[PDB]
Amino acid sequence: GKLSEQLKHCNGILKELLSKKHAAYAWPFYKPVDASALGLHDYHDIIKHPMDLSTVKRKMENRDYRDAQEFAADVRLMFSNCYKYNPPDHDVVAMARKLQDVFEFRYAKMPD
Ligand SMILES: CNC(=O)CN(C[C@@H](C)c1ccccc1)C(=O)c1cc(C)c(=O)n(C)c1
Repeated sequence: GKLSEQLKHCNGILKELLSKKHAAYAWPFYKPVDASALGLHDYHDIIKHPMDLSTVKRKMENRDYRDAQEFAADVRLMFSNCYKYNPPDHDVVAMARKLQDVFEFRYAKMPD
């Protein structure tokens, strides 16, 4: 019940974050940052634990997450990495803030 039900809620949130509804600001978070491709040669010196929605999806599909807290920690790690690496006035930070608003408001509706 509880753990399964809470992970169903997490899976629902994940599907929404990946949905066309949010694509305009979610797209930078779909796949791992390709630091080399973008010439971001300091990315892996600054970000020690990269995270993205494809990694969260793989972990959910593999039943890696044992509870909602573990799932939420990865989603927030993804946003934190964005806030750590990028100047706060960058468009990717505006997109991060918007997708995190979607995440936090629906995560708060967790079944007890
Ligand atoms: C499929 N391609 C992409 O997703 C390209 N981007 C986003 C783009 C707006 C961007 C490029 C270069 C520097 C900053 C932002 C990224 O790979 C990306 C995504 C995040 C969260 C991030 O924090 N960075 C630094 C980079």
